[PDB]
Amino acid sequence: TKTKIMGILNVTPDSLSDGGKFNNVESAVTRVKAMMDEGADIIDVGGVSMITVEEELNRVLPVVEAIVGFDVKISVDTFRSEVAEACLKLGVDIINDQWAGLYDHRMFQVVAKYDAEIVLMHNGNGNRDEPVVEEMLTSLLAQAHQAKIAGIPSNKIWLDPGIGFAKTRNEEAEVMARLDELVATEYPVLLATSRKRFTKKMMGYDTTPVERDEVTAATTAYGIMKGVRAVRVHNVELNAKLAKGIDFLKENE
Repeated sequence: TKTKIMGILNVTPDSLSDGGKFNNVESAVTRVKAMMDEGADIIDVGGVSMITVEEELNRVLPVVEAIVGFDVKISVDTFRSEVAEACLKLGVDIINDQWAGLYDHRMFQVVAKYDAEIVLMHNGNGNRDEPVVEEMLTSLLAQAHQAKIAGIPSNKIWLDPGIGFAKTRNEEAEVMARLDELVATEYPVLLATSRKRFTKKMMGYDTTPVERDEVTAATTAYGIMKGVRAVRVHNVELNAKLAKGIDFLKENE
């Protein structure tokens, strides 16, 4: 099958966001249409990183209602089931839980209640009593089973290694060197390395976030060869074209 291209749609300016016309619904719809033309299969709406549930809904719901009708899957970054359920009622397809359901266990029964997909990202404060790869697998496998208990199929339970979260630069290199072990879980893996600090370490020289798109595409091609089923990137066009060629060559084997 095809490697899914998840485009990043930030409603607020961050350090990896490039050109800034943010928090405009008409501009977001124009950007979503541009991402679809560049080859994006999924639109990932940025979310909270201690506001209330009503405040978090006020952040995402204007953009969600305007883009949910398009021919592209909508993914919302939220880890609280009250926010996810209101988004799922509007027709969003994916809930990107950056806590893998550890913050709100009701997330699993809510996502299954709407026959949707969920992304489980490895996160934490950086502390662990075991090596990072074994601790990441142990955490994600347990949370992936919780969604499985709730009734979500395995092909709809996405696993994100969480590059840039709860890991040192050396620990991220250990995870990126052993992506086959996470793909071996038979859950679809979502690689998220776009313009993060790990891609800056791939450069021998200091760089800006935009200057890291080519090495981000390198992680995409490297990830697809390792068996990942989707990538979360800023540059949709560069990765989608590169993913299309790698998908052709990998299935050719």
